Amino acid sequence: NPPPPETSNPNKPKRQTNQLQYLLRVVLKTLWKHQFAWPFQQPVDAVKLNLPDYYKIIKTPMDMGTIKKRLENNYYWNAQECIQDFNTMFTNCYIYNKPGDDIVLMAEALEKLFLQKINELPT
Ligand SMILES: Cc1ccc(-n2c(C)nnc2-c2ccc3c(c2)N(C2CC2)[C@H](C)C(=O)N3C)cc1
Repeated sequence: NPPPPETSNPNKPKRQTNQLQYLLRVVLKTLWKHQFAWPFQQPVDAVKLNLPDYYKIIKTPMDMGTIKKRLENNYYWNAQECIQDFNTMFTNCYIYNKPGDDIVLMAEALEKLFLQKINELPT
């Protein structure tokens, strides 16, 4: 297991926009409670999974636990950076696995909900 993505960076400019507040309070916390959220609530544990291949394939890992900590630390400058982290998490899953795999069906259900929730954001 490599070190998880950084969730604090002080040479980084921080913002709390209305959109970022919404991404934490509404978007992430709704996804967090989805029945299929749990594989995505923390980094892939390759050691537990006995998947020495995973981090040899996925070079920019991302998960909702990391995103949640970033949002709580005001890590992001704008909502687009946070949405990009969500999109990296989903894309990683689609890259490493194959269409129709169980974990892909879970990611697809979360992404459907994610896209529903971010279709309209605060002003
Ligand atoms: C369907 C399913 C769902 C979760 C697990 N699992 C258990 C247990 N403990 N940790 C997990 C778990 C958590 C996240 C992922 C995966 C398994 N898969 C595996 C499965 C390919 C790959 C590595 C992937 O891209 N992601 C996002 C194992 C199977």
